[PDB]
Amino acid sequence: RGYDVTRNPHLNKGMAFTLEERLQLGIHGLIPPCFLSQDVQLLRIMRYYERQQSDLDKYIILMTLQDRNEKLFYRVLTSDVEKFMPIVYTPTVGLACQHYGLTFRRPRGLFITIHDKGHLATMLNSWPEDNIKAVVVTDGERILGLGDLGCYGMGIPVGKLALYTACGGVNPQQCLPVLLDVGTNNEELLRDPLYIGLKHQRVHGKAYDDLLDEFMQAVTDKFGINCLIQFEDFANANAFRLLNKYRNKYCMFNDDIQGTASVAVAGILAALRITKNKLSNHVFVFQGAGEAAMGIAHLLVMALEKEGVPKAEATRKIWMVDSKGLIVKGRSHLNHEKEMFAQDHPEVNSLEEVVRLVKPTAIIGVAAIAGAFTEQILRDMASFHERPIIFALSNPTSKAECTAEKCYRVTEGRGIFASGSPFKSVTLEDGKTFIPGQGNNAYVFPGVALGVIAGGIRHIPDEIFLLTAEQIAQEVSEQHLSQGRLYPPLSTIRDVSLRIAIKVLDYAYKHNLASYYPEPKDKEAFVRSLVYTPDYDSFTLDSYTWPKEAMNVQTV
Amino acid sequence: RGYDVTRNPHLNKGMAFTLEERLQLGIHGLIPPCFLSQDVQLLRIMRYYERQQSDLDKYIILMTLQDRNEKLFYRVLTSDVEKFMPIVYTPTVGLACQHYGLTFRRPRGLFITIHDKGHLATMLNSWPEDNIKAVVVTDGERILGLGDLGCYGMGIPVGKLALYTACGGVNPQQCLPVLLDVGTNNEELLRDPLYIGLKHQRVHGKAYDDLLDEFMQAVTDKFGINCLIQFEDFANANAFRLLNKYRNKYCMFNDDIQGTASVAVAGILAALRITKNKLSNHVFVFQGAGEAAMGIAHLLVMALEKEGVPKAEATRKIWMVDSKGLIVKGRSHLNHEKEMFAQDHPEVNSLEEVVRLVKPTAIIGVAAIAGAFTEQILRDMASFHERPIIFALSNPTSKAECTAEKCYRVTEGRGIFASGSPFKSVTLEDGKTFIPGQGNNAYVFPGVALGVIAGGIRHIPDEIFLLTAEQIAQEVSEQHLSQGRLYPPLSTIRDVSLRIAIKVLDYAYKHNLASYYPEPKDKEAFVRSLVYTPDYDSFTLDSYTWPKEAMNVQTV
Amino acid sequence: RGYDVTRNPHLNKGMAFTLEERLQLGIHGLIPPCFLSQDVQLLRIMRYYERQQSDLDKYIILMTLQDRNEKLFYRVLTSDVEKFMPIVYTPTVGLACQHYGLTFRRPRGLFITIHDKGHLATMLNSWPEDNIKAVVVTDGERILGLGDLGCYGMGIPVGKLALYTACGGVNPQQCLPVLLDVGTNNEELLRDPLYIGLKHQRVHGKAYDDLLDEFMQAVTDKFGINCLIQFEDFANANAFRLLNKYRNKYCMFNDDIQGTASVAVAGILAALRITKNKLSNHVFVFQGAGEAAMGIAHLLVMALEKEGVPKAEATRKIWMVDSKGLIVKGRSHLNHEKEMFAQDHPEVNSLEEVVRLVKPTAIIGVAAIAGAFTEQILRDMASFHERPIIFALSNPTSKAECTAEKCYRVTEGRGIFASGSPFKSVTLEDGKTFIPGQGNNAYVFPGVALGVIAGGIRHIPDEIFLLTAEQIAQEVSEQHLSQGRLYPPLSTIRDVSLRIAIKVLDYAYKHNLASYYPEPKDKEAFVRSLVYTPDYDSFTLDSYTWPKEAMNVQTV
Ligand SMILES: NC(=O)c1ccc[n+]([C@@H]2O[C@H](COP(=O)([O-])OP(=O)(O)OC[C@H]3O[C@@H](n4cnc5c(N)ncnc54)[C@H](OP(=O)(O)O)[C@@H]3O)[C@@H](O)[C@H]2O)c1
Ligand SMILES: NC(=O)c1ccc[n+]([C@@H]2O[C@H](COP(=O)([O-])OP(=O)(O)OC[C@H]3O[C@@H](n4cnc5c(N)ncnc54)[C@H](OP(=O)(O)O)[C@@H]3O)[C@@H](O)[C@H]2O)c1
Ligand SMILES: NC(=O)c1ccc[n+]([C@@H]2O[C@H](COP(=O)([O-])OP(=O)(O)OC[C@H]3O[C@@H](n4cnc5c(N)ncnc54)[C@H](OP(=O)(O)O)[C@@H]3O)[C@@H](O)[C@H]2O)c1
Repeated sequence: RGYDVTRNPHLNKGMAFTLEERLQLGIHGLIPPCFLSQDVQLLRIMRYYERQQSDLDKYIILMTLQDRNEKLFYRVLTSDVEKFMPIVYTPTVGLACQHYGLTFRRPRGLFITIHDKGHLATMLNSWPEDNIKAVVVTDGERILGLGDLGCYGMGIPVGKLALYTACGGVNPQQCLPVLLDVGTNNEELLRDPLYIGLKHQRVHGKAYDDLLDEFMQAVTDKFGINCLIQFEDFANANAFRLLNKYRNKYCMFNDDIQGTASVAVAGILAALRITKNKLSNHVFVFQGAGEAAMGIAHLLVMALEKEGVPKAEATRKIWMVDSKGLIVKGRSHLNHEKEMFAQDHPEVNSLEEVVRLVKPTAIIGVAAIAGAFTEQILRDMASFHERPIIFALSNPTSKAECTAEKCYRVTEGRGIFASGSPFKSVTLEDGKTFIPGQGNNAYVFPGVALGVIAGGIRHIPDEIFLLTAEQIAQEVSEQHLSQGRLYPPLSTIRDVSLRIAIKVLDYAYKHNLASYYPEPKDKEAFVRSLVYTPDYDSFTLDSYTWPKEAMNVQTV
Repeated sequence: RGYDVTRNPHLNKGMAFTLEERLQLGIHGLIPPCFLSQDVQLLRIMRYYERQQSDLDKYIILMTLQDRNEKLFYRVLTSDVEKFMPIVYTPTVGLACQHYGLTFRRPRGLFITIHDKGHLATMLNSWPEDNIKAVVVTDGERILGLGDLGCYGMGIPVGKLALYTACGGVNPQQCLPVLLDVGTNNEELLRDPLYIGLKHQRVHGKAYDDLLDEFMQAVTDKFGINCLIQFEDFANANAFRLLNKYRNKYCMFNDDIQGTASVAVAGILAALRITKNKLSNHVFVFQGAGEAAMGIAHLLVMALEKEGVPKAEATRKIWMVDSKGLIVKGRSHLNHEKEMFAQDHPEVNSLEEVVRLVKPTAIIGVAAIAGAFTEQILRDMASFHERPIIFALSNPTSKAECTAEKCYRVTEGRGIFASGSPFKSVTLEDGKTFIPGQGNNAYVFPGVALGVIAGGIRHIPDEIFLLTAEQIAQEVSEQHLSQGRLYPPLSTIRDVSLRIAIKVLDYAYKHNLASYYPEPKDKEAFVRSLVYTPDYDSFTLDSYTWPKEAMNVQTV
Repeated sequence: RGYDVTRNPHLNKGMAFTLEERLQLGIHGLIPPCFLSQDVQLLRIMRYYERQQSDLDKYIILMTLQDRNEKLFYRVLTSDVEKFMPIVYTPTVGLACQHYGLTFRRPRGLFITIHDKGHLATMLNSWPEDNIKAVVVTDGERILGLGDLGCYGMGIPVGKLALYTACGGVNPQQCLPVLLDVGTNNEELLRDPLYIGLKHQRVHGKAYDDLLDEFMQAVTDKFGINCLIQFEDFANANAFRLLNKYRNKYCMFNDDIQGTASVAVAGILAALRITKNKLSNHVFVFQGAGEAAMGIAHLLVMALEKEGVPKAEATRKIWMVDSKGLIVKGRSHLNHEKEMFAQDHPEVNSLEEVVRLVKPTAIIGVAAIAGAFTEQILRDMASFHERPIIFALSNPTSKAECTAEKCYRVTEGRGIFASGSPFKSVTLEDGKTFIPGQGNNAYVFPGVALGVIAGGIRHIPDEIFLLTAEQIAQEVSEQHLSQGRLYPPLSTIRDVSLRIAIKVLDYAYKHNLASYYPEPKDKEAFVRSLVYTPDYDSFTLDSYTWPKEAMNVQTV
């Protein structure tokens, strides 16, 4: 291999190459003469990492470490995943993508543009690894609420793929981050000279659709029909349209639509363990008719049907509010997606009145509208139903409809709170401590992706996401439930991911969805054999010896 | 690529590289300055080929051409497959393996020994290609009736794999010929200084079984559970034992046992189109209780059961003779394999008396006993039943129980003759011309392997071989049947193979055997897209161009 | 390295790779499981080699062996160089080039055409090895008296380069055979469909000259000014013109012009040890005014001047005959090259009269005119001077002006005979046995090239060829001289080459011609360290170990 094995981040072990490995690889002298363990390398990386002030500097450190030594990169991540998930992925990856071209030093991933239509097979051949299982493609049109970042959005798939491996166990060498650059509508990037992008307006219409059709066709031609393809950060229209288009053709799933739904429903089912009742006797108010809200409502209707509730009566438990009030009889703008959860009721001005009108047991806020949950709302909630459920899922801590402390005070410490952004612990009256859980999509897609890749699941129906939500809800301990924590601690997410994979494996084998033929009897060991570990592999050559009568050199 | 693309027989096009391809590959100057077509290269190879006298020289020419330019090699083969099948495979490959080490110049295939137990994964990693679909492993213990040739037997898988691609359409780059060298019992090779082998007696018992277990495990670990593994030229005991062992664990099949059966039953079903009756009203006498005879009898019993005949009454139509006479009540040596077709009858001395005793409609000779079919036998055959069936399947033309002319004379030109060795046309009384067909295993395994590889069929049950026999029997034209030709002409075998593949594909999709998930609606086009053609691929790089406003170099 | 180290003839050891080497190279399994010595491989090659009938088959065997295992190829050659020099080089290489495209299977060397002018640097980059010392370029215009063979002539440089390594010690990996294809005038090849060539008439004039200028410029740009460039088998006009053009610009030499001269003068100086006199008292008659004759005459004039003879009186000892008679006062066609050795004498009809007119002590026949040396001539020679010298140097044994037996009879066993073609021993009257030596160019260019490459000699003046002739003449033993053997036996040529190299090294260091700076004190050991040996190198990796306190893995 030689000098090339040190420029390969999947093979490069740095100073952890033993002397024997350096001699056998032809890289002796290229490494300093110290032989470290991954622990000492981790200590060096940590000492250099803590010496930064801004989170962008830490992100840059981690990304350079990923380009240098991937096993050490994932050792850093899995070292304390709860502290490195905010850096490698949201929210830090957002400000990273905002200033991508500024700090952009090494290109990561695969950039496929609209002007490449017809030649995507070759561009996929540009990628070094040819055994690819997962593909996180992104469009750049709607990133982390920052909006259209265009080709700057490459940090989002890359970052997300880290969570595939750090959180789940997906072998990072089988993961390919793609960015489909169809232009950008961000005028700030159309004039930015540092914009590493395409610098014209978005190509939309049939050209964009043909580009994505060919992308799916080419990805599955080169890597197989079992290649899991996750769509990430597409526009609402495009997100749902392409989800319904390639839902049943490829192993495609969209985590903004389905991972959000799965984690929200997991939180709701976990709160059911606190309320001590059935999902049937809950009525849900949504504070948005959005991409996340529709997904959460659809998976919630599915969870209600699974409990033995007809489709119409289950839908009649979901009330939504979209910038105008409750979605009602042909009100002013309801497209066919809001028509489904439309209630047959007089029109309501705002959320704060429809909470009183239809007293809900569980309110869910997905609008990125800060302060939408008033003191009035939470007070009347705790008055109507004992132990109400509040889900301020808005991603930016600023945009949260309600904070932990506000909800816990106004509900007199009697409301199950959960959020999308981390609110730390809350102490109140009479020493009631609450640890408001953080509904993180990382609870869903790592284990789901691990199970799909393990079993070669051909398609991801909504039932997989529902049983994933059920498994996540079962992951929470009784002790944690006593503290209002609706989700398992992220320090265990790896195990959680495993326990999801096995489960989504069983389902796929009982519904004839898996393609891995010799169906493993012990699916846990099967999935564990595929969980990528940051531990270093040995690069030494096995030198065995034949008996010294079959290996003798003939001198006749 | 450079100089390395001319030492790769799969990529090397010789002087057929265009000037543009040579400039783009970095090999300009390494090729003489003439630009040929594959036709002119074929003419050169043919002019050099016809200038040899012994068939071993032609075999050496073809094998060197395979090591040089594989697409030209298969162009030579598919140019006239009926004249190059005897050279690349039996019978010429037999005398080639007999004098292998003598003319041995370039090692072909993969040599895995008994002393490599535990390290077969690395030896499989030695093979350049990593996308392997077919694996023809051989043992060397029983080659072409020449007996134990040991490691000299590597010509048999290699040669056979050529028929996978020349006869069928299997991409030769996905084929791996293996030789399991466990030693040899041929004392002639234990002292031959030119023996490229292991030079001790055969390792047998549990060591050999563990070696083969690990071989199957390692082949399917590296290349997948869908890797078709054909066992070839094993000892009778080992052949049947390993066939029944890995029958349902891997995509294994043994062509000496199952391809022989399939082609013999195909001949019988084709002769049914001449006799104009059903298989039920036929009684079969076998002239051997052997590896081929048992297989033919089992597939024939299956074909009878398919026509609506119980298992016992179907078995009661098969009479066998093994060196002692008819297999009867506990006669002297009947192991459990001959017990199945044992008839409850008084013991018979020889075949020539049991033909008179049980007058058969169809006699099959598989004993390599020359002249076993006497004038007496064929005469009384043509007397008992009008239009009898004679199958002198013994492989060496010398060992044939009966010749074409003898059978056609004694049966007064009224007997369907078929043989395993080529007997050319026969003219007789009253201008009756007969073209005695040659039952060749190449009718079976190329199309079966093509369909298995196309559909990723997990296992090969006997029903695939039976429907293959049926398809082969349907391949024969009415005109050819008027001439006593029981098998389709080999000049069409490629198409025949295709028509088998599609068929063995349909079956595999209606019995949930195929693993290729997006089941093709048009299976013919699907299989045709995988049929390897000798035509040269273009090595030029596709150079497209973005619109001249997205590809402009920024000079700010 | 893997599978690629077995397709590289310089690295491929065949079955001589030990088990450890196969495991360390990643080629275990690709080789049969026998471990041979180069002796056993030599035995296999010899057993397969002796089973051919025509010399062309043996040439093809050796050339395939060269393409497979180069160290075994040169082991075969140096095994008995006297029996493989006729096969790899003249005369067999001539009939090989005549039927090149017929048996052409693997392209060898570098084909540079006239239509490549401007891009020869890239074509030189096509060659795998980048450390090239020797370059035998050929034109194809005059090959071995067969005439214009065009691009078929590639066997001549390749073959000749074998003699660089088998006879001398030149590392074959540093040798590059080139063919400059400027077309061909052979109408037989312009219509031959198997002609691997350019198929138009020769490009001549300034285009050809610019092509060769750029060839020299590009070869020395890529490989250095020290790259020895031997011109071989050019047309007489082109041969001499380009020799005088690039004589002092590059390390160029032409062996048809200068190697012929060196070996002929070596024979003459050796015969001086039999005549027991000085070169000054010899008068020489040449039977040709040709490319070889002019060179021999010029080097002979130089040898006479070295003995203390003025230029004019030395030239006045050379008499030549060219198809018209003695070259005399402005006779009919004398170009400026024949003007030099023109004698001021009445015109003579034929050679047989000018031998009587000017009675010579030494006659040299270079005209390819069979029988030019009559019984009359040799008789009057032995009558005029006691112990005369006859040099029937014509290359084809058919074209020899005189045979060994004829000369030895007519001279009553008193004439030093030497020829260019092998005449075996001669017994005569009174048991006088003579071993007529064969003046072979292989006595000259291997050792000269070895010394030039060793010392990096910048230019090859005629003095190097003269001292080479002197060393060759000193190589002959007194015992061999008693038998009329003028040249050392070829079984010692390797040592001879060494003894020439060292000598041509000393000269180059005492005339400031060598470029190897740290001038070796022991030049013999220096040249021996560069003599390529067919012995196999070890491919194992050296695995040393640091003290077990500097190599311990830090776990802090
Ligand atoms: N796991 C997680 O924690 C997670 C995951 C994903 C998203 N989220 C959060 O959830 C939110 C979902 O947004 P999205 O991008 O999926 O959907 P979106 O496309 O942003 O749609 C937002 C919806 O909210 C409605 N809305 C806007 N202003 C409102 C107001 N003042 N009162 C009531 N409703 C209002 C809008 O209705 P109109 O149709 O009238 O505009 C719109 O349909 C995001 O802001 C994100 O922060 C959390
Ligand atoms: N496609 C084809 O055309 C094709 C394919 C494969 C094979 N073949 C031919 O068919 C033959 C099958 O041989 P195999 O290797 O498969 O089986 P095998 O192991 O050679 O067994 C041969 C059987 O014939 C019996 N036998 C021996 N001598 C006999 C005699 N004088 N009279 C009657 N029976 C006798 C033996 O019975 P015991 O048990 O008493 O020894 C033995 O069981 C081969 O010789 C081959 O030439 C043709
Ligand atoms: N080491 C060796 O043993 C060695 C090496 C090289 C060559 N040779 C032999 O030496 C010969 C040299 O030929 P070359 O190619 O170097 O020169 P060339 O170009 O073949 O010239 C041959 C010369 O011989 C003259 N000639 C032709 N016919 C004649 C006749 N009937 N009587 C007298 N002279 C005649 C011609 O003179 P015009 O000018 O009047 O035509 C011509 O100049 C070759 O044939 C070759 O066989 C031997």
